[PDB]
Amino acid sequence: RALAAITRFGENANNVQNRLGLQENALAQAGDKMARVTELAVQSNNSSLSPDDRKAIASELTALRDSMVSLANSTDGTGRYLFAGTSDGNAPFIKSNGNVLYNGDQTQKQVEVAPDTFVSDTLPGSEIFMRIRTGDGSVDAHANATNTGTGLLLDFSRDASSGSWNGGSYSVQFTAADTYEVRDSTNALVSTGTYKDGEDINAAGVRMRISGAPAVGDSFQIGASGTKDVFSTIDDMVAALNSDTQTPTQKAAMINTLQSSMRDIAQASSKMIDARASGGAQLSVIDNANSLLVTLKTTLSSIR
Repeated sequence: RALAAITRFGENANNVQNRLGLQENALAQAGDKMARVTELAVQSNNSSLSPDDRKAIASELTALRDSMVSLANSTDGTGRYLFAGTSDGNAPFIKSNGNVLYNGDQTQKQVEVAPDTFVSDTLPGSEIFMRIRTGDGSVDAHANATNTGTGLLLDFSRDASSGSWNGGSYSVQFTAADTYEVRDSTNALVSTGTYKDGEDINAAGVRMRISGAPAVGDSFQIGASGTKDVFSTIDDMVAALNSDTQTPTQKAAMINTLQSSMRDIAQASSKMIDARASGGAQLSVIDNANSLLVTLKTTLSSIR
């Protein structure tokens, strides 16, 4: 009846080991797909491309989003889902009204591979594909959707220039061609200043940089980064590339949208890379287990 326990520990160890190896490969391939998304997006800014060419790129991006879903729905060949957390009974990523939703859970199983010896199972898919910070990872900013001018959001960050950031959201709004106001989340007046094309705008511990010609009333929001799933980000690029771009206004809006999506993809690339690297020591410990060494624990290590 000790055979029963050894078998159970053995099978547990083999299962987690297989899953962890499949996770590592899946994160590598997600890396590659993200790198391909990044290249397609850079190319889509190219001013020589036609609307039709932009559409073909959008079509490739759609295919990449679809293959990222299949990857997110990888199985471990006992037929259990890799990225569902502990609810590894049904497909964790589902298409629903154009969004990809996560049906798995938030728990990374602690697999007991020997008495009081635990190995961390695969990450919940929420931690890989869904909970990806936006912007630069702590602040996010966008050109407002209703903007009528040609103001391009070039970059942004926390910045010690204007002092210290309180985590709050702000709005940079043009009141003349060469004048703007910054307002806080209650619409109170924080600062005003003179607009210079490509010069930093510093208020309340954050900075953004704008080029082109914002129209009167055009605004730019900035605030703490939230999270956005990888599928939505690819999706937004696809919808941006399908946009009409006949006027300077429409071109700026698409560029602003592409460029924001690209910042988010960079965050998505980093997550995959950072996630993969966070798992390597657990795989190395298992692989090198014999090099690193009579109880249940030692009898198990002597077989594997």
